[PDB]
Amino acid sequence: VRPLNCIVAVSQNMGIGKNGDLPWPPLRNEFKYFQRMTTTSSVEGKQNLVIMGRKTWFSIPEKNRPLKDRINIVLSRELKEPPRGAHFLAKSLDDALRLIEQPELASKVDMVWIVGGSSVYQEAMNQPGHLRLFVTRIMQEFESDTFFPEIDLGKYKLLPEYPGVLSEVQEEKGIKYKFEVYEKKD
Ligand SMILES: NC(=O)C1=CN([C@@H]2O[C@H](COP(=O)(O)OP(=O)(O)OC[C@H]3O[C@@H](n4cnc5c(N)ncnc54)[C@H](OP(=O)(O)O)[C@@H]3O)[C@@H](O)[C@H]2O)C=CC1
Ligand SMILES: COc1cc(Cc2cnc(N)nc2N)cc(C#CCCCC(=O)O)c1OC
Repeated sequence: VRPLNCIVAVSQNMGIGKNGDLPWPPLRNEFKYFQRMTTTSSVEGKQNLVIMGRKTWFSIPEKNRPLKDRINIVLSRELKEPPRGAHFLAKSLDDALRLIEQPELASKVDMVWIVGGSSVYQEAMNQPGHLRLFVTRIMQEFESDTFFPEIDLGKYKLLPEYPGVLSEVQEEKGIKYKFEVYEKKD
């Protein structure tokens, strides 16, 4: 509940999102991994929590909203009420982070996942604490309108291995990709 786990999928050119959706065609096997990692809590009775920007939320198909079996928090400085389906609405990441650490929530929340928005990824990476970056390396370039922040190898260490994560290269619809995990302890 204290460590922040960012999860993303980026192309070679750090591509992320395009015109409101993903820059590449639907990679259903990649969604499976995103789903398993953000959804699997390490304790029964507790649900993992996902935090995302207002655009990421509405970019997700309505039929897949909210992200089931996960507590959904949306960040927005303009909405006044949580969008239909969302569990909580926060006006800043700080407010979200403080909320999650409340006793009333620490009882039913396990892992915390950051799943959407370039700015959200940025601010999450720009703060003290224990940080982990779960990055899916899409080994191919795609025209993008949004990107992922650079990863400082002097600050983040590439973990040689992580429990539950396979390191072999994968492929779907002719597109190869692999899962990586970086860590910043502070
Ligand atoms: N390749 C991948 O893994 C992923 C790609 N994407 C994609 O990224 C693109 C969208 O990118 P991006 O524009 O960055 O999306 P975001 O979802 O981060 O949209 C930003 C909006 O969200 C809110 N927000 C973000 N940070 C904060 C904060 N600190 N406090 C308050 N509100 C905040 C604001 O809401 P408002 O304007 O309402 O105030 C702001 O305009 C799309 O194509 C999308 O699909 C998304 C997730 C994963
Ligand atoms: C709007 O673009 C998207 C971004 C995301 C976020 C996303 C994808 N991949 C990684 N590695 N990280 C993310 N945060 C997810 C989806 C979707 C879906 C389906 C199944 C979900 C479940 O968990 O139940 C998505 O839609 C396409």
